[PDB]
Amino acid sequence: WTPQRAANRLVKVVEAVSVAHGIDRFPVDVPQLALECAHIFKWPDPITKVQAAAIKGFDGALFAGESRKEWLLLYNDAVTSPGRMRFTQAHELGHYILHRMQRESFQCSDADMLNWSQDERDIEAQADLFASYLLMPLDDYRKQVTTDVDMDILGACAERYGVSLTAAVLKWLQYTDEKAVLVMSNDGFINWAWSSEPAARAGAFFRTNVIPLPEGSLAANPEILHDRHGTKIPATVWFPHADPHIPLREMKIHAAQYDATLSLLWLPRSAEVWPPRE
Ligand SMILES: [Zn+2]
Repeated sequence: WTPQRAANRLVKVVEAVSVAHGIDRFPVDVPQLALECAHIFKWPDPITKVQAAAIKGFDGALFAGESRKEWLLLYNDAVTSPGRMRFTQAHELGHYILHRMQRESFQCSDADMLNWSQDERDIEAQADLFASYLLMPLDDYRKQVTTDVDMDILGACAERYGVSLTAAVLKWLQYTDEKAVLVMSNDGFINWAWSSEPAARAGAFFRTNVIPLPEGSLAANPEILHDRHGTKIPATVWFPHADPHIPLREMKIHAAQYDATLSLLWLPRSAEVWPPRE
């Protein structure tokens, strides 16, 4: 099984069960799927318990029982949010479907839940991709982002799918044809960055080292608490090799669910920011 094929099957289950009950599909009820997952995939070793706990040091876990005949899905419910809990549950369900023959257990941190990538050998990234496909099926998500993008629109996605704002933005970056970069920072320093595919192709990405924010950015000003629609500034503030007249829109919002600052940078479709070829 792959993240996309496994999620596709479970999205069909969600659709069918929601219709049968006469209820909304979203947000997805992950515990219900987890308890049915062995039946849905025709396996003998089910998840038999999905349990909230106050967990220190990680956010979710999947533990094989004695003789690997049943599995326990534990998720943190302390100092978190419903959207983080739902994503953690889906992430652990991803390990159950995709990875459980590799290990006796999985214990997964908030960082694991933010590490979305397309590297198929990174099991944390693969569980994140699974969770993104299950919780935010693209057919439906695309209908939520049409004529404009801003933190209000992406916040509405987060509410609709029952995920964090960060997860809703990452989903958009996963598929958009726009050139955009999300930067998560704390106390003036960049901790994570993620680029849309067009941005990455154009050189607009940051490898993460703890690196200060640009001194002229909206992000770096503690006084600016939020800018949900995005102020137009020179692209060179963030991407020094951009041509000097290229603008960028910089959005800013406090990520309550992660207690950090999110900066969403939106570049023109034509922008290229690679350095000169020496
Ligand atoms: Zn994990």
